[PDB]
Amino acid sequence: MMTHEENELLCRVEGDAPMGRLMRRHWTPICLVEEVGEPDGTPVKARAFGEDLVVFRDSEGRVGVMDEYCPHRRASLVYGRNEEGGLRCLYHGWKMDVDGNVLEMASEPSGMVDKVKHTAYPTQEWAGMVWAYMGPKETMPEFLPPAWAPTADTRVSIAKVLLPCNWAQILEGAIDSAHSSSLHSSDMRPSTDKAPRMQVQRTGYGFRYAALRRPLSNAAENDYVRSTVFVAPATALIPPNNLYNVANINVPMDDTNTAFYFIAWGHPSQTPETETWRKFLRQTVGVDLDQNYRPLRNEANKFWQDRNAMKAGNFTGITGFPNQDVAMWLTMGPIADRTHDRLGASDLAIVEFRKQMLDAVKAFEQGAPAIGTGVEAATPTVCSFQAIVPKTTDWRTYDAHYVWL
Amino acid sequence: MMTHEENELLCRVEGDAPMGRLMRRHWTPICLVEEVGEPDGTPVKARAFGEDLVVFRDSEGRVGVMDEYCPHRRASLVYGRNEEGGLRCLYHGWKMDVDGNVLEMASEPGMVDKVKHTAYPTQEWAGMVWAYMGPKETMPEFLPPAWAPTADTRVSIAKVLLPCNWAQILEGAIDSAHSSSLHSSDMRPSTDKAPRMQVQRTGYGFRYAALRRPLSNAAENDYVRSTVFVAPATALIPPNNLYNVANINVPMDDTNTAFYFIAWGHPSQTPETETWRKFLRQTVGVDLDQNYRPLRNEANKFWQDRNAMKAGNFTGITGFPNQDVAMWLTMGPIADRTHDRLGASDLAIVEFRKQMLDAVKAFEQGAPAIGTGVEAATPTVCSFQAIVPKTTDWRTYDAHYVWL
Amino acid sequence: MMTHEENELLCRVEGDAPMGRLMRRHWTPICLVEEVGEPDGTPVKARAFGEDLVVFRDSEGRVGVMDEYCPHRRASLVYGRNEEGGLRCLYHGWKMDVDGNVLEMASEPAASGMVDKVKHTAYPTQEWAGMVWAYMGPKETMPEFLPPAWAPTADTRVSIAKVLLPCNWAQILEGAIDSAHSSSLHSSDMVPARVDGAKATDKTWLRPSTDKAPRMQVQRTGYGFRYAALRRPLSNAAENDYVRSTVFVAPATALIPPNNLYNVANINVPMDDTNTAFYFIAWGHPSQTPETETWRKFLRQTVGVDLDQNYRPLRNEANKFWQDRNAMKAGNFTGITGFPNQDVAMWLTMGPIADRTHDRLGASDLAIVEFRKQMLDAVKAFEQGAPAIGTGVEAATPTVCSFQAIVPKTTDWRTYDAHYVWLDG
Amino acid sequence: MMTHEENELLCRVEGDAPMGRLMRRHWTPICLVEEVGEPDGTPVKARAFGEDLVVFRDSEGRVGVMDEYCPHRRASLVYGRNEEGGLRCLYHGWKMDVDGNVLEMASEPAASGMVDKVKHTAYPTQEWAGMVWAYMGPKETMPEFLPPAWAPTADTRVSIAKVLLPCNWAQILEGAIDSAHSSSLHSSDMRPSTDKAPRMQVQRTGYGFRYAALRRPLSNAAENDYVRSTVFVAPATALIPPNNLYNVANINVPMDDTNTAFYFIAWGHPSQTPETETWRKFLRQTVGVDLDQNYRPLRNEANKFWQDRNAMKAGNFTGITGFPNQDVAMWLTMGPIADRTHDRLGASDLAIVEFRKQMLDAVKAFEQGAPAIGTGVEAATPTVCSFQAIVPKTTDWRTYDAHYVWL
Ligand SMILES: O=C(O)c1ccc(C(=O)O)cc1
Ligand code: FES
Ligand code: FES
Ligand code: FES
Ligand code: FES
Ligand SMILES: [Fe+2]
Ligand SMILES: [Fe+2]
Ligand SMILES: [Fe+2]
Ligand SMILES: [Fe+2]
Repeated sequence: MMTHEENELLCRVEGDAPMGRLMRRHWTPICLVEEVGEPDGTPVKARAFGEDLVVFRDSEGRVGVMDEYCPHRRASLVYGRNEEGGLRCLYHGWKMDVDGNVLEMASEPSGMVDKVKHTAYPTQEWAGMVWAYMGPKETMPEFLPPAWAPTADTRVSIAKVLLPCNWAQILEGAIDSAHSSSLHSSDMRPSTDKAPRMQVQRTGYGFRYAALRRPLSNAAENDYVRSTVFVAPATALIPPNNLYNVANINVPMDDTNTAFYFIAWGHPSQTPETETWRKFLRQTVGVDLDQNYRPLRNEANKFWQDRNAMKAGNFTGITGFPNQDVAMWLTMGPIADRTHDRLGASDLAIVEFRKQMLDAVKAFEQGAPAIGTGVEAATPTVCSFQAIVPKTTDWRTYDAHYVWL
Repeated sequence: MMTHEENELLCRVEGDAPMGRLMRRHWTPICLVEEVGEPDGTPVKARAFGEDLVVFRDSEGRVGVMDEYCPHRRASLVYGRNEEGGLRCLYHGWKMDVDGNVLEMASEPGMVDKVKHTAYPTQEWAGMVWAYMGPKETMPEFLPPAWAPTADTRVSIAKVLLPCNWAQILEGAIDSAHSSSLHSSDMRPSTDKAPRMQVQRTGYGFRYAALRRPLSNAAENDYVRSTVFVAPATALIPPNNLYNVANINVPMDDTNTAFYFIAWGHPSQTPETETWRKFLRQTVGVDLDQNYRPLRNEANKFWQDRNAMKAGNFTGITGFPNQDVAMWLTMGPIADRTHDRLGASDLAIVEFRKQMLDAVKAFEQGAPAIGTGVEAATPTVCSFQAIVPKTTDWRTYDAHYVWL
Repeated sequence: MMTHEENELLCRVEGDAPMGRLMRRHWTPICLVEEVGEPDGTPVKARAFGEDLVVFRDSEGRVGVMDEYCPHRRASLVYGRNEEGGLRCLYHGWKMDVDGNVLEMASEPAASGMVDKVKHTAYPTQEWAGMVWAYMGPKETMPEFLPPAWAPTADTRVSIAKVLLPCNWAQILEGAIDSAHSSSLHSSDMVPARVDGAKATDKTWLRPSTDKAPRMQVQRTGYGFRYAALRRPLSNAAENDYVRSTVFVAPATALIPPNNLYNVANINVPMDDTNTAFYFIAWGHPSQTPETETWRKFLRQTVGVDLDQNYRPLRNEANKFWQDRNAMKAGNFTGITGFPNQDVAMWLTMGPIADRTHDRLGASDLAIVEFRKQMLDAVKAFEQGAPAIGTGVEAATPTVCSFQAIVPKTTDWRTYDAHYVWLDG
Repeated sequence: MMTHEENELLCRVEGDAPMGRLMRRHWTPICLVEEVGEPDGTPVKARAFGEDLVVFRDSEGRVGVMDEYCPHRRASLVYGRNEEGGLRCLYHGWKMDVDGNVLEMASEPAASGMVDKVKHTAYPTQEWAGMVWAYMGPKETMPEFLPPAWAPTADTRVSIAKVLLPCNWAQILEGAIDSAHSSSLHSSDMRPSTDKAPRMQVQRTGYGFRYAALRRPLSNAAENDYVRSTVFVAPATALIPPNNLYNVANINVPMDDTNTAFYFIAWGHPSQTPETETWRKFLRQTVGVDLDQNYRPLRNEANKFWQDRNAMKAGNFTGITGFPNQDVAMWLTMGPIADRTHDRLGASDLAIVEFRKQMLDAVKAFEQGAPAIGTGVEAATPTVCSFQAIVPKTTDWRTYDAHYVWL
């Protein structure tokens, strides 16, 4: 059981909310590189921890991420002119650089120019995404390759969808092996075991766990191990396939919205391209998603669930495996009332995720280094994996690296 | 630097909100005359200071302005039948006249005489239906507004129902700095984009100048553009060589506003309604919907053309008012002035800020609300623009409104 | 100078039109292998040479291509039930197989020989290079299915963009044998640089020249012709020529100059006199060639954004192919997006069948004039017993191929010994 | 086998076509009563045999049917003012009455004798079982209007579904007189049998032909057959084997060479026969869901008649909903005039062959001065009906004494 209290604590990220402050202790993806386009390109809107952000790429190709509302009278910078090494607001011609310095003010003589600085965040570009450090400046750590993007020879293919529900349930969905055998029946293996035994192993960055199913052959002394990795506060590394690995990173746009990024990543000639990935997942922009990466599926059209399809044997009658997830997640409401839950042994990873985060948030709201920073970070040596193993090797012992070649 | 409380005091108008009661002391435009139509024409729904209203023209051709909801069981009168000197509710057949007197009650037999429905005194003028919405015994006699001398003048109005609070919209009216950037590609013999700002308080608001350096002779000359603020939310805008310009805003509620943009002057030099609308791109059925709501909106980024912008045009948006609309709206439903960062160009905005708070505070504690009485403006108050010698004061400049 | 006759002859394929009969001597791409889907999958409608076709994959996973209309009372088969080794009509239960045998008639007392006497027009089908092919010539004129010049064998990635263009085939192909246009029409797409090839990243194809007026040369051959466009390069055009060799494989295949990583082809299949299946292909090594979806997004021939369910283009004359007039003021040359979409806007506005009578060609057009002579010759010879052009021992194969290079002026482009871009080659 | 010539003759009805002249000898449904509305009600466009038509009910409530273009300068009368006992053209105010008399010309000093001088093409009309009928053949060949075989008298409920179909009339009737199809196409809708292969018989009459479909009954198959009897009343009526509670009827009127108005009727005792709206919902031929304002269907070739491919994989045979639409799909996809020349028929089409032969003869006969099939002494009467029962093979089905389902 959790309390309406702890639900609030684990879930809210807007404003003062602890989990928010804690989260901003990490680098965050603000948006996709493909959105910001060429030098001097169209400014893009984005949103993290309930703060509206412009992202533009100035003429020097530097990417800037700032408070959307211009420092003068609070008009939007998204309508601005990106040229000549700066974003210039439409109303009264103030022009900020990616750093947030105001280079000019077409309407003003004195020296207000030097002495006004606009909320701008240090940015970093990696693995097809635009990252920003959204917590206190002199706490920003240097940028390390995240677990699912070792270095820049790796192919990283991103699906992005802006989902209208709180982040926590979207992740709870990722560390739940039981469900692929149920939701993803008709989509997703050497085993037909529907009830996996679950084992956890706490770590410095989050945790590891295993789904132990009875394999199709020699269920006698063999186990089929599928092992997911939760990297706090909002990453999951999903059990890989024959050829590439799969990761989920979720960025809370606010209390009830979350940017959801589902990644394929491996050796470039074993890994799908971006546009292939999305077609598979049915998150293709303009067929599946609007121009903002908002799903055309929703409660109204019952996520295009096809009832005939279902009677024909197709399990969910919803096409694209994440869309199937979406259907479930979003019907749990804005913020899922964990208060009303009725968990079983299958939700072991889930109960770890709540315990761990509730832990690392109160701790943090009290002066502990926030879970997963400093000496402790996960790196590209931690990774999910799936194999068949003897019942007599520990799965934690298994010496797996991320799939490649 | 303003407090949150002041912004709330300056800005709110629904219910008892002081700025509300203050405004209701002036005559207020409720809607356009075009909307009301012929005698016995279709009822119009309109909204002022967070109160819903019917407007209908009866058989005699009297226009009324009443509470939208029937005095029986609060059904919408907008659905009623406007005929034979009354508006009759569909439901039970009660029939009010423009004055709010209940003439009949189809479904009942001395009640018909002793029930009044809220109606306000009304006046047509300059193509608008005006009402008085303050206490009945405070109603002035209707004087011409400073932008409609008498109705041999041509008054061509664009209306747009903007979904944001009233004040930020006027704030944009009194801001001569903005057109030097925003209306970069629409707007004058100068390119001084940073003009010295001068102000002069009055009994009815303020006059103010914007002192640009002219294309030639900015040794002993200033190009001066002067703008007049009539409280509570009216602004006389520097005219051009042919006709003058005015903006009056009526708060619909705390987060919405009727925005009337007016060209005015002599009928042979002032453009016609539809020409105006087409110019400012505020045409019903292309730029706006049947209720004068803009089809442009944040969802569609006001139809900004990003290529147009790479091709020289500053804003990418078409129709100088919509480029205004973009800014006003993006600041949010009520602009949080708390978080502002004003400069020398915003001197005019500050004056309004400061004057109106004085006025509302003064009024709240029982002063006559600013603009009433002896203190009124009338047609001789006006904006102007000319090249003025540096050795003359502009407050001195003796200018009347463009005509012939 | 061409004549109303010669045009009609060159262009029409419906009916007993010879250019039709000639064409049917080749294997024809009927539709995309992706359209037919799974065994017992929904049946696809298609159209070649003025004939309606059902294509389906049976329960054994065989692909049949047949006449669309049911042998019985001519109802559409595309509505029928594909199951248990056949396609069955909804009306009277007749069930054909991939071959054209009516294996059942549910209405008809099977106590008579009605079922074995009825044969329904089908064609021998083949699957290859991501496409379903059929032989729509006379039955025992059918050659063993040879690897096409742009799909060597099956270790090769082949990414296809399909677009059903609503004009005649011949203008579309004329488009592919025309190096001059790319320097005018595809100004803002094939942007000149200090390179040697034309990489991209959905960035741009490059090209080491800015010469818009290339010297043209031709070489007739058994299967059609090759030609070269000779551009002065940016650097040392003294004794160097940037060669770009396009190959025409008759009747309607264009081998287009490769870039750095992969090769480019075009194959057009006339649906009828005034419409044309246009397939535009990237092909080469699996790890250097774009995946299907990636290709389409670059070309803006994505189904459900650029094209509709049936691979028909959403851009048309009405919407002026989405011509962004602003973009044109701001620099982008055509103001239309996805470079084959630029081609289309032209080909289309020349009308259902270009009236080649009123043309006014230059030395830019030398390659097109070459296609016009050849095809009119080969069709005339064919109408008089001559083995249809590019069949038998005379066919192209995977050793014919386009190429680009800077070559010294004192080598003959015909002499250059090139192979299709692979990984090293 | 049939010939391009004959097909033409069977099918075309516009202009001078012989099948046109023959058809114009019978009373014709022009459109539903439900359309012409109250007196002074909005004028209705309609189209029979390639002639455009205005229908309107005047102040007295008489229903006129006229040529659509105003007699003056040929503007549409469908835009006209229907009041004060006349339809008045909007242009120059010429006003006609149902009978095609011009009562005034609002811009002419009509005080003399070129206001009566002008009649306007207008046909005699009758209201009956939900339908405005007109006789559009030559004046003096009009037979006094006898009750058709599916509406015995106006104490019957007659529930109609109308559908404007974009193909020639003939393939739409062929569809009605073809029992072979109900046990294949309508397999998941449509009986004490599972037999799909039934021995047909045909008997010609003066009005058309009767025939019997014979299925072996699910039980006692040795000396009993389940008889389904359909009656073709020419030119394009079909009486279709009834059910337990009501009878069925198809009449098709050619709008022209490549379109038909398809009227499909439920009829019987008022308390055993569906209401209009029920029928339409059952057949999915409801105006405003399935059909547009003009009874034109929203399912078409472009949207594959809403064929649900999954539903089919699920085992519902056609994956099209409402059994008439299963039919439409087939008929249309054959194309505007089925080229009967590429037909390859079998035993199951025995009836359709009868239809072909009869009509081809009856029109060559008509063209050479014989009476038009099933007119005068020859006509069908409400004594003619479709029937189905289980009968011994030792009664002649032709002889069976069945009457129309009622109670
Ligand atoms: O038909 C086409 O789309 C096409 C033809 C030629 C070339 C070229 O030679 O670069 C490119 C594209
Ligand atoms: S508000 Fe952005 S410059 Fe004035
Ligand atoms: S509420 Fe309007 S009369 Fe009853
Ligand atoms: S037409 Fe296909 S079986 Fe009757
Ligand atoms: S055409 Fe009808 S009256 Fe002139
Ligand atoms: Fe999932
Ligand atoms: Fe403005
Ligand atoms: Fe091209
Ligand atoms: Fe049927």
